Amino acid sequence: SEIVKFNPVMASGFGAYIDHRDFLEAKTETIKNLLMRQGFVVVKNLDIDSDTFRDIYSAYGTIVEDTLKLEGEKGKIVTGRGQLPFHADGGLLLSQVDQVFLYAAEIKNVKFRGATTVCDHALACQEMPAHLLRVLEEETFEVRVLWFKVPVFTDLGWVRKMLIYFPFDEGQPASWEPRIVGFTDHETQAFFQELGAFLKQPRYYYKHFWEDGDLLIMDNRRVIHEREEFNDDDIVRRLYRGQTAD
Amino acid sequence: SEIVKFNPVMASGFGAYIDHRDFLEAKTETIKNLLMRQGFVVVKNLDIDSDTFRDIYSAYGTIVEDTLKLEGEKGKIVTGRGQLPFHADGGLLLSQVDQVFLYAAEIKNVKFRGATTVCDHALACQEMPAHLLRVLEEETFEVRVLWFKVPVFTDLGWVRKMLIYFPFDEGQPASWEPRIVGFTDHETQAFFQELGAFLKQPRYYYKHFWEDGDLLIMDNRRVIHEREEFNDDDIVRRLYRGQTAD
Amino acid sequence: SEIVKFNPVMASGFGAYIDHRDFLEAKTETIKNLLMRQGFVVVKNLDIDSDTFRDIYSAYGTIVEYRDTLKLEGEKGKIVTGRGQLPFHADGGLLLSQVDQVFLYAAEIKNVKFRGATTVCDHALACQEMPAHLLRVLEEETFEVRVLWFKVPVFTDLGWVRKMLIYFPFDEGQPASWEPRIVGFTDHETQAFFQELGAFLKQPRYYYKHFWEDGDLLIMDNRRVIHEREEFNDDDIVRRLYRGQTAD
Amino acid sequence: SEIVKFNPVMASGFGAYIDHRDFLEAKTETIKNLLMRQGFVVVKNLDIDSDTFRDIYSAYGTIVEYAGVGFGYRDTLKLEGEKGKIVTGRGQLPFHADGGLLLSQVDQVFLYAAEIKNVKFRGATTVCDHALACQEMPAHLLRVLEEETFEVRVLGWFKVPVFTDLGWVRKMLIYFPFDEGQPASWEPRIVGFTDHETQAFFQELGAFLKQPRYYYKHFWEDGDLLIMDNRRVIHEREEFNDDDIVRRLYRGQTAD
Amino acid sequence: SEIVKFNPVMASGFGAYIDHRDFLEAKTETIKNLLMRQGFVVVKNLDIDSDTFRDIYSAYGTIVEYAGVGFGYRDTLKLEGEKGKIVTGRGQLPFHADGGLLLSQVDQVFLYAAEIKNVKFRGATTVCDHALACQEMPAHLLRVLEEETFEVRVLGWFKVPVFTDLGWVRKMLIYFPFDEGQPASWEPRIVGFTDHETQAFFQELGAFLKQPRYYYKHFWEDGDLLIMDNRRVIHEREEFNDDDIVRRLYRGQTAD
Amino acid sequence: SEIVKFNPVMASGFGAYIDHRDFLEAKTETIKNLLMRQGFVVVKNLDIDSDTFRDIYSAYGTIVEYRDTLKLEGEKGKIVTGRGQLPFHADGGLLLSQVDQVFLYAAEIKNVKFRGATTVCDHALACQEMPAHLLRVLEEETFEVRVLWFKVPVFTDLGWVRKMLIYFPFDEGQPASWEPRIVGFTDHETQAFFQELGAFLKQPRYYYKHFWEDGDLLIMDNRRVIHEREEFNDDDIVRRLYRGQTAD
Ligand SMILES: CC(=O)N1CCC[C@H]1C(=O)O
Ligand SMILES: CC(=O)N1CCC[C@H]1C(=O)O
Ligand SMILES: CC(=O)N1CCC[C@H]1C(=O)O
Ligand SMILES: CC(=O)N1CCC[C@H]1C(=O)O
Ligand SMILES: O=C(O)CCC(=O)C(=O)O
Ligand SMILES: O=C(O)CCC(=O)C(=O)O
Ligand SMILES: O=C(O)CCC(=O)C(=O)O
Ligand SMILES: O=C(O)CCC(=O)C(=O)O
Ligand SMILES: O=C(O)CCC(=O)C(=O)O
Ligand SMILES: O=C(O)CCC(=O)C(=O)O
Ligand SMILES: [Fe+3]
Ligand SMILES: [Fe+3]
Ligand SMILES: [Fe+3]
Ligand SMILES: [Fe+3]
Ligand SMILES: [Fe+3]
Ligand SMILES: [Fe+3]
Repeated sequence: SEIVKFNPVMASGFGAYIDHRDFLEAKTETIKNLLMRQGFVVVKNLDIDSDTFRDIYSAYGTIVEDTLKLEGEKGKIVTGRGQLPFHADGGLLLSQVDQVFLYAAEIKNVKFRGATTVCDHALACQEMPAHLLRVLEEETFEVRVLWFKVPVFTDLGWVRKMLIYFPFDEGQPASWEPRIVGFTDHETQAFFQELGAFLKQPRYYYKHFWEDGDLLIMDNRRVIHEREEFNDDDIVRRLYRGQTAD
Repeated sequence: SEIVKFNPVMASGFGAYIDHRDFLEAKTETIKNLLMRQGFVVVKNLDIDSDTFRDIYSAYGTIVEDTLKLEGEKGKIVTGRGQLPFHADGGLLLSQVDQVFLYAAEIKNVKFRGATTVCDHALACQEMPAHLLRVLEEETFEVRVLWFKVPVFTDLGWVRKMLIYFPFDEGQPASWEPRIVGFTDHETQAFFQELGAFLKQPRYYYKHFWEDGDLLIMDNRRVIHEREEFNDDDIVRRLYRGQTAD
Repeated sequence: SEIVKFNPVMASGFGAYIDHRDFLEAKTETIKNLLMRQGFVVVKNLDIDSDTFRDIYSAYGTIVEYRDTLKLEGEKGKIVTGRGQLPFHADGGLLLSQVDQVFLYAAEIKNVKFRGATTVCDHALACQEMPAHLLRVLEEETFEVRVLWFKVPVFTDLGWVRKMLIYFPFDEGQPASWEPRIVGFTDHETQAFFQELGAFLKQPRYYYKHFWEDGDLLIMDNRRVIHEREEFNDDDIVRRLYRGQTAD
Repeated sequence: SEIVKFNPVMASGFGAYIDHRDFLEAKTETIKNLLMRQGFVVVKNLDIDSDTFRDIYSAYGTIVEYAGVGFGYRDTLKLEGEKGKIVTGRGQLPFHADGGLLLSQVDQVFLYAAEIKNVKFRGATTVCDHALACQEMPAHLLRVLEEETFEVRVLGWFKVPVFTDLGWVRKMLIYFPFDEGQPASWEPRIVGFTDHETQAFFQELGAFLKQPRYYYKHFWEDGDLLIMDNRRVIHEREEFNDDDIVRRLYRGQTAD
Repeated sequence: SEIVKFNPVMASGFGAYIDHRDFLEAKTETIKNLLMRQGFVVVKNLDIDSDTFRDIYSAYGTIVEYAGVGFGYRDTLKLEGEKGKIVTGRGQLPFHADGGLLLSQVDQVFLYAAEIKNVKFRGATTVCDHALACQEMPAHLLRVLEEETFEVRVLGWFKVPVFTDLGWVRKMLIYFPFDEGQPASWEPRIVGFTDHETQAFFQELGAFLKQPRYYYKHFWEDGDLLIMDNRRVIHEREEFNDDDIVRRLYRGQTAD
Repeated sequence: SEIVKFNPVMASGFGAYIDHRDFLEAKTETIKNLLMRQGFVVVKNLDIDSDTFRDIYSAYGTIVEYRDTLKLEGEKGKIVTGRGQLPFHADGGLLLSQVDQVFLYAAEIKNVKFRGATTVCDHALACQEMPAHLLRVLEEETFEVRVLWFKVPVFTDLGWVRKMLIYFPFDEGQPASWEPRIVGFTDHETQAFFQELGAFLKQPRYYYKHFWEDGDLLIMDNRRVIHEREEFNDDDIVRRLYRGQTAD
């Protein structure tokens, strides 16, 4: 049972900053293990190509289809230039995703836009006002792709894996749209605005501003994530994405 | 994915008090799941016999040998009347134990002795002074039965499962004896006294005083536990113990 | 002196969730005592009519009238009994009537899941922790109210608590039953004070939102907390509450 | 409602240090009210005599006489460290609240320092925030306090109700065992607990109650006034068994 | 070493409220020392004139003159809400620290209230505990402050070093953008950041810095004295654009 | 003005773990600055001799002498250079010598894993949070020391910190190099004050224990922290430290 050296990202002890030499010396299982309790791994100054990226992520499990190039294409949604709001990977196409990997191939002209952000949902659900948690636990959430049930919590024991799909902000091209059964439009919009503000408080929320060579690894059962908008044509933001499951 | 109603035991949110009707209505997997994150389940006023006890615990996995009667026998250690200090189940006989169940068959003349106590090791290891954690992570711990290595941490991802065997207090009949390699007798005694006091602080530590019909369930990977002495001949303290693993 | 079993509502330990059987088996004095230090009591799954509701509340003291039980049913073209917001207040400072305990029971709730909340604020904890420039206004300045001008004292030292009597301004678009002013403050200043104080008191440490379901009973100790009703201006909503008020 | 200026004594916001001039200008009702939520009031540099002390304390309610009936004469108890005594003696008075129930209840306790010499780290009067302590204690300690019968005898056994629910607080009455070597006027027991259990309970509870979050130690100086709301706190006197110590306090008690 | 009595302003223990008599009896060095760790000193009910104000502040170091050189005459700046001006005007002064570097550095800033009328909730001078805020902020905000080049122009671009490490504190110099509608004497930019990014950064940082844990608002009354250790805090003036408001402060600056 | 990368040692954010390469690449002024607000710096995995150690420390100011580098090697029948406890203190108040920075380097450590620690106390945080009856003695009472009687002031207001000079009593059985007393206090009272204050300062919030390994460098800002050496009275122990002291 090996140990990797790390520093916490959040003040709560969640998250893991890992030095690139330490990351590469470490076995796949050590990082895979650490991700379950830390939710996310941040590695800076890693110099790899797309093939080496594939070799790193494919050791963590079976690949969920292989590498998605998120390069900010004008006219697209997921591989486009706008917001991708709070979600977990996999549950809209109904494939299990355990680990999500994001590598920065090229970042130019962007310093305070285009963040990938990460939320500690288990701590947030534990600390949130009773009225927010009640809706999440007892109500039926449905999603349509731009109507089917997406279960909010799936009890894996060690965590209640969260699957949720937030509404896109006004003015951002929407890839999905949520609804809550028995809730009106006014109510669902209010709920998400309020839950969203709770989840974005700095105790649970990490914003990653990308740089060349960054690697962001997320345990898809332990956190939910978001992309912030980067709708300025001068921005080059090319990320590579890999996805594994067991 | 079902939900059981519960209240936290500790101020930190750890532990689960579950009402006996709620416990019995709940599926085995719901309780098994909750134990992974809550460490322990406390149920009061349950009226079962030893056969029903067996039927409840055996649904959680394969039985580790079947039911041990801990009835306070004068002349014995584990089934005796004195202290059993901080330990996890299974690692001295080298059998995997995932869940430990304790049911109070009969408690008479005891109100502030004979506690089974439970420690939140993952929170404690996270918050403990660096000098205590360093010994636990880097040094070799050995145990002899009254010399072999017992690994302190076994990384399961969701938790670092702890296996440790504290020294018995002076005057208590010892079933095991620990040692730390490269540490003298003075050092090892000092280490355990200091770590023991850290672990027994109320943020991480729950003491259960037994009553007829209590059921204590422990996830053996998430917590370590102890029995406090009950060396008064007037005390009747009969517990039934079951152990499961997957 | 007996004990009811309860769970706290707030992370601070304020509030009391009480099981319906535990509530009904408890003596009146036991709940009435609990309310002084816990502020509010939430009971779910009760199935009582208006007479039984009256029997429960009237045992806590002398009935304060408006005419005992007020039916808040969301009647259109009305205020208190209307469909809009009732901003932060304590009961009984507009009429000169002492109100110690306020009782709210849900007789019928339909088509509403995230609107029409009755909310509750732990004002003693909030006043103890608020920035000094907000507290200073509350403690030393004169607050007046017009019923839609008279002095309403913010604090009344009862010892165990400084009872709060305050009447917040209604949001724009919500029909006002009252209107506050602070003497020596301009209209800009009063609006800014209340907006900032409102946001402070709405922080989750001090603030509980109760979304109503059939059979819920909310009891508030009126000296210990202040409260608010959020708007429910959708015509599909049925929200019928029974209201009782007591004092000694 | 009138307001007095004060600073909190505890980090939790409990307690009230009040400047002497602010205390003297204050109405009796202002301090009496504050005491309910702050538990205790500490005033330094008050130069009063026993008559003036009496006029200050007697305004707060009916005088509870110290203890074939009473006529209002036994008002001010002089705790002057008299050898051969307990309450007015020189040893420890462990955790308790004053008075009893019904007519012998005490709401406010007043302690003024007439003369203190040769003592800098013994003889403290200490004060415990019991309501916050009971809210935060491990449940195994709280359960004993809430569900068991505590009995006391004078140095035959009588029940002392731990909690009396006044609503605003659960008024506490408890009598901790005197430490070994200290002369005892009382002895506690818990029904159904053995001597070992009771000794262990009180030791652990004591340690919990003495944590700085809930506990204030008052080291006496001439002119100090310590007022306690007896329903809100419990208190203790630490030992002063050194013959060179002069420690004379005046004690006053009131109730409504 | 001499000690002054004070109460903390913030819940974190930062800030110092000092009674006027205690301040007046205090040696200059006692307050100057306290200011380094408490950031700011608040004194109420001081009835002094501008000459006496000058004698108080000039004892703390060398007078920094307000701003073809200086001869010690431009000492006390009268901020009297003069229309058509910015610093001595009636609008917002957003987050900044006084002075600059080297010879134009300021260690202590003094603000005394000569006359305040018709204002109860506008025109505050506000104060931010930047060292605690920088220690607790999300790392994405701290990284910008630590690694990017901040430039400012007067209303051509010049670099303002965010942190100057004095050891005991990282002395902060920053100039936040004036809010829309408020007359600006300065404009910031961040090198390599766009206008959108810079606007978004300052908005988020501003909100973080204005949280009550780090932020104190001072609403002025006649006789108030606000002293700031300029290396330890940053400050702001909120707008007072109402013609009925009289708000006249005297400003003094010193350095070692 | 440059930046060294560091991690805090304490949960409060006090202390600085600095990687050996980062330490050696940093300017002296950068570490010296960091020490004022962080109290202490811990560097592991250095491999330097005594001359290099001297070069590193002497750049921080004027060398304070005892004779520059003190070899603390555990010589028997000695005190400071001995094998026993050195209780809580700051350097340089027994001789009248200003000491700003103290440097400790591990040249050789054998057979010791849980003894002989150099411990460090965050006294400014501790004094800000201590019970008022402990602080009162420290602030208003006269403390005297006998070197094995003269006044040593507890606090010296430097502005940024109140520098602490205090000399705790040695535990029974440990050879005393000094002896404290408080004027106006009896022997019972002084012993009780220190035992209770010692336990307060040893709480994990304020207290770090450094167990020594070959190549460790511990630097302390002597105005900002106080320190202690715990006993190492086992004859099998090799514990050889180099010690440097600077001031301005
Ligand atoms: C890969 C993945 O699972 N994605 C892409 C973004 C949203 C989410 C989805 O299911 O659409
Ligand atoms: C069942 C079990 O695993 N036990 C019994 C007590 C100690 C531990 C052991 O391995 O000895
Ligand atoms: C005044 C009072 O009630 N006293 C005196 C000391 C303890 C307590 C008692 O013995 O009852
Ligand atoms: C005194 C001082 O340095 N001032 C005046 C206002 C802002 C700042 C400046 O403009 O530099
Ligand atoms: O581009 C990003 O920052 C994240 C995209 C993402 O979340 C996804 O592809 O699932
Ligand atoms: O008897 C008890 O309280 C616990 C015994 C125990 O821990 C065991 O048998 O493993
Ligand atoms: O929520 C409600 O409708 C009750 C609000 C209220 O305060 C009242 O009617 O006086
Ligand atoms: O002497 C004291 O310190 C207080 C004595 C006391 O508590 C009492 O008489 O009840
Ligand atoms: O007028 C104020 O409130 C302070 C003005 C100020 O900060 C300045 O002149 O630097
Ligand atoms: O830990 C050590 O040996 C150094 C202790 C010390 O303070 C000294 O030698 O002055
Ligand atoms: Fe995604
Ligand atoms: Fe066991
Ligand atoms: Fe109301
Ligand atoms: Fe007493
Ligand atoms: Fe300024
Ligand atoms: Fe030393």
